[PDB]
Amino acid sequence: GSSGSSGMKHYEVEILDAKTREKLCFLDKVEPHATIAEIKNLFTKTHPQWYPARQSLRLDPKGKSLKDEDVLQKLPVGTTATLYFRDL
Repeated sequence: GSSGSSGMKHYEVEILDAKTREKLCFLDKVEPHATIAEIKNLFTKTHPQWYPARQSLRLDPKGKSLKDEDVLQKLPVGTTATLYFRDL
């Protein structure tokens, strides 16, 4: 049933691969004002061994590398943002 439930209006960011486009990490608790830079930090939480200096995010698999400047609210995306990872 329902028996009461807490609703979170957080952002949904599914970090997929730029090759196999396979779900690597799902952050449904990201802030809108959070800058790309912060995004990286998160992914690190779970996997500390993986540093940001590597994790390469890109709005598209055939575009360019994203920059902190960009924001989950400034980007040409909505509540559900999609980022592509690229092995360095």
